[PDB]
Formats: sequence, C-alpha cells, structure tokens
Amino acid sequence: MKAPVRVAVTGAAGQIGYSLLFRIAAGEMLGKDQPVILQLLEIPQAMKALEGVVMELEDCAFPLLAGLEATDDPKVAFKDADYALLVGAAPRKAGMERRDLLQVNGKIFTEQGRALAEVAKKDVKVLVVGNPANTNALIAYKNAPGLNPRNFTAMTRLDHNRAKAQLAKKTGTGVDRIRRMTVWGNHSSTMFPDLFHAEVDGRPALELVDMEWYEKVFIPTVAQRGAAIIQARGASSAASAANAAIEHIRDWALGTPEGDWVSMAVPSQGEYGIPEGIVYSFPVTAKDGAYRVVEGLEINEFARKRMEITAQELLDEMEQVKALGLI
Amino acid sequence: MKAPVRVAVTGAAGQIGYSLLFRIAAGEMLGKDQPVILQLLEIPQAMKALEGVVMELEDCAFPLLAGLEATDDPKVAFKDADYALLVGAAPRKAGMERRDLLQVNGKIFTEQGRALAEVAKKDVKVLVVGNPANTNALIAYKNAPGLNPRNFTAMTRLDHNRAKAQLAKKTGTGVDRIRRMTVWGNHSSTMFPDLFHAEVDGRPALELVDMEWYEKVFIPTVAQRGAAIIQARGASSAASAANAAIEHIRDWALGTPEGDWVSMAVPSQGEYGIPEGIVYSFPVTAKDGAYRVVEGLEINEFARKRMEITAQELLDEMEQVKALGLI
Repeated sequence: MKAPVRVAVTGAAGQIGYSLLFRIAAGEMLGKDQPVILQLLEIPQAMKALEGVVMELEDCAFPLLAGLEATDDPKVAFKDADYALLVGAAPRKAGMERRDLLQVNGKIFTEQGRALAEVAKKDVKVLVVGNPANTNALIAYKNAPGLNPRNFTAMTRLDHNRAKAQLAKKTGTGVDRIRRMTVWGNHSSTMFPDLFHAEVDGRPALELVDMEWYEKVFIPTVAQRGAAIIQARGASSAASAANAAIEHIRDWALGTPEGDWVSMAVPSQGEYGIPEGIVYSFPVTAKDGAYRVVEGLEINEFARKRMEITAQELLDEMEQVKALGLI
Repeated sequence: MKAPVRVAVTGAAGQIGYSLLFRIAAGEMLGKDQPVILQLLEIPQAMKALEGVVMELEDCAFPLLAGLEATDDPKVAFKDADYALLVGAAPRKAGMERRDLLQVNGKIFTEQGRALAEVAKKDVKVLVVGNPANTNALIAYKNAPGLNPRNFTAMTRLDHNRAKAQLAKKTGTGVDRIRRMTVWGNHSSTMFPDLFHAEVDGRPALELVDMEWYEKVFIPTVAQRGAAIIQARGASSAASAANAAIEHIRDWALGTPEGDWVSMAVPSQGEYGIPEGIVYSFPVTAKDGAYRVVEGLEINEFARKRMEITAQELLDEMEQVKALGLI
C-alpha cells in the first residue's frame, strides 16, 4: 500500500554494509509494510565486490526490495533518496597521519554533501557512520546548500546500546527494562555515557550501582568495547554497528518509546550550552520523522565536566577542518 | 509473550553464524513476539572469537534475547533445545580426500546426533547447513534413535531462493510474484531446480521462458551462483545462506503461504519413488512445526531424469558413509 522509499548506502561492499543491507531489505529499518529501493555506492575498485553483494540480496528473494541499483557515482546513488547512510569513509592508509585522514574524508564528504543537495529529496534523512562520524557529518551538511542541516546526523547508537547492555549485566535485569540511557558528545573516547537519568525498572540507575563502578568500570568499559570485540574475534564489530545504524534510522523515522529516549549526534543549536554547529550526541525523542533534543535535564558537575571535555574535542576537530578549508 | 524457546547454533563464530545470529535474536526467524535463548557452540580453538560474537549480540540490546550462552560442549549447547542449526562441519584443509572429509564429518554429526537425542527436547527441529548437508543430516538422524527422523532436515532453500531470483529477473517480474518453485535432491550440483510447476503472476513459468534457456542458462547459473559470489566478493555467500536458513526454519515452525510451497531436504518415505532413508529435497508445505511433501505432482521425463541422477548421487554417498561404519 505504501509507495517505496529510496535508501542510499555508501561503502556498500564493506563489512558494515554486509551486516546492514540484508536487514534493511527485510524491512527491519523502516517497517515490514515499507517497500525499499536500495541505491548502493562504492568506489570504482570495489564495484565488482558490490555486484557480488547485489547478487546476494537478489538471492534472498526479499518481497520488500522494490528496486536495487549499484553505482560509483554519488549523483546516481543519492538520486531522489529519502534516506542516506554514509558508511564509506577514508581507509586507514599506512604512513598517514590523523590530519591526512581528515583531508581525504573532507574530499569524500564535501562531494557527497554536494551530491545530496543536488539530487536527493530536500528532506532526505542522513546518517553518517564513516569515521570520524561527527566531523564528517559537519563537513557534509556545511557542503549541502539548500538542505536542512538538522537532517544530517552521526551515530552514537552503538555506544548507547553498549551502555544499556553493561547496565543490564551489572544489575541482573533484562536490557528491555533499561531506559533513558544517554551518550553525550563525540563518537570517540571522550564520549560520555550518562547514568544520572537512566532507569532500571523505573528506578534510578545510581540507586542500583555506585559512583566508583560508574566512573572506574562502566565508562572505560563502554569506551573500550570496540577494541574488546577486535581482540576476541579478530575483526571489527560490524554486525552490532549495523544494528545500531538501523535503530538510529528506525527510531528517527518511526518514533521513540513513550517515556524513553535515545542518543543521536545532531547539529547543536545551543542546547545545554553546547556550541552551535558541531554535531553533538544528545538524548532525543522522535515522532513522525522529526527528532527533538530532550532539554530540562539536571546536569551535575561530574556530567558537566565530561560534557565540556567532549565538546572541546569536537570544537578542536572543527577548527582543523576549517583550517583545511573544508568548511 | 510466548515462553522462550532455546535455539542452538553450531559453528557460531563462523561466517554464516555472523550473518545468522543477529537476525534470529531480532525475531526474524520465529516471530517478533517469540523470545529466544541462544545456545552457541564452537570448537575449543574458536571459543574466544565466540565470546566476541556474544559481546556483539549483547551490544544490540535485543528485547527478545532472553538468554545467551556459549560453549564447546554439544550436551550443553543442545540442552533442552527446541531448534538446532548445525552449521559447523569439517574444515577442509590441505591433504584431505573425500574419505578423509567424510571421516571427520562422520564423527562430528554422530556426536551431535547423539547429544541431541540425549539432551534436547524430543520434538527438537534440526536443520543441517554444514556440508555435505544431506549426508550429514543422514549421519545425524541415524545416530539419534529416539528422535523423530523427520525432524532432521538439510538446507536447499538458498538454491530455491536463487532459482526464484533468476526466474524473476528473466521474466522481468518481482520475485514476490514467483511461487511454486522447487529444488529436488542433493544440495550439490546435481541439485535440480524444477520450473514445471512454478508460476509467475499466476502463469506457468514455461509459458514465459523456453526449454533452451531453462536447460542451458537457468540450471547452470543457479548451480554456479555460489562460485559467482566468491569470484565477485572474494568471500562465500554467508549472508544469503543465513537468510535461507532462517526462512527454512521460519516456514517450517510457522508455516508456508497458502497455495505455495517451499523446498526442504528431508528423510524420504518413498515419495515420488525416492529411496527411503536418504535426505532428499522435496516440494513441501508446512504448518506449525509440521511439513508434508507435496505429492501427486505431474512429473515429466526432463524432471524425472534429473531427479533420478541426484537421487543416485545421494545413494552413493549413503553407501560411502555406510562402508565407513558411520551408519
């Protein structure tokens, strides 16, 4: 009954894409009643592999996959796109410094931001997964004239889900009974998982766990989780990252649970005193395709300090891209 | 919410498992209101990697995942299991002939067959994906007296889904409009994709495509599809295989659509003249945990010949394993 929506995904032949595309086609991201047209983008040298991915999707015989297209041209992939997941970023080259990484991404996201502004739906919803997510999203929307900056977001949902999982394990309760978890700031190590407003069965989390555990165990464990996965499996956490990306888009489009909220890195408008422009993770609720930052939360010194630290890291990264003339 | 069911999966840390576990935990296999308890099995050397997979699953914060346990002991993994997906088989390393491979698979499935008979639910539904699927299932059920042999099946759903995709592509119609596809016999190359009863938008398939294309293009392409994916992506088609595995269990536990059927390799009871005992793919309809071969179908010589050839291959494999003292 519903008309198909176009979903563009970059870095389509990579690991996250491999764990992501099949669930999207299965209807797990936008609803089992929502047909989807996948428009996949890859760099020229990965087009053969992308064709392999296309064949696997066809071999799933998905009743909701209304269309499937592979290309190496952003203007074709983003054509009339309703949603865009920017997964592909700059590969970690050898003998390459951090700054050098920034310039490569700068070229990638400036071009993609331009393509989007040129051929996608004016209200296209964008999620940046490629690292560094927050700054890449910044570069993208700053280079997307005519489009709504607020429709450019970055992912922190994996960190958010990881936090919920740790709290559940600690308190011995189902993760499904955990709500109001918050991750503030950058996608990086300065990211701040907030338990001050989180609840376990309706009870404040800090009534179940002490501050020492929170500061000395919870925070560092959430921040190091990605590395733990790598040390154990010998590969990055692509499957859980893909799940988080799906949930990020899903909750944004279909809505958040009543009385709960999720984490999304979005362009700041000064909420909580956070500098404008930088893509910062905030607690947010969503309804009918629009999100809103949850304001009014009490912020104590402990949280304040960590929120400012991550904000400053984001300001620093923003300074660097400005210097490089990317924005 | 239904009471939780226990789903055992072997080779849990491998490629198929990585594309399989998350969708199962998401409710894609048994329904969005059916809680699941994943009991994962791996070989001792892969237990660390499996712990990594366990962490990624936790990090998805799945509301339906009521339990999660990793082990290297089949008696622990299959304990009270309602479903068992046997994915892990013998790894083919250099210096191993067919006989060598059959020996190790023989020990693997005799042990798992015995473990299932000893600790799993009496009505445990078993799907064998590890190759050679059909023969491994035979070894498994023959070594599981006490358990319904019809409960031991082998997968042909990927071949089935691939066949539907090719027909859809050729006729230029949505794959959702393709029904009554059938794959008979062995999981291997002698596998026979039947187009004589298939319909496209209600019309007989052979009315839209000719026999020349069927024999010279359709059959070979479906048979070589797995190799085509490897050549394009550089890796096996684990995601589409996991999808097929999910649909195989899903359509069995829940049910097949009205007026349609699917393909499943199951212990023959003499249907269509197929020797008794060998796990052979047949067209089947299913309802709430029980399937039935679609008998009474008109079989032409073109199909008979191929059904006969693939059946002979299975007989020979059965004789090979019998001579090795595995059954």
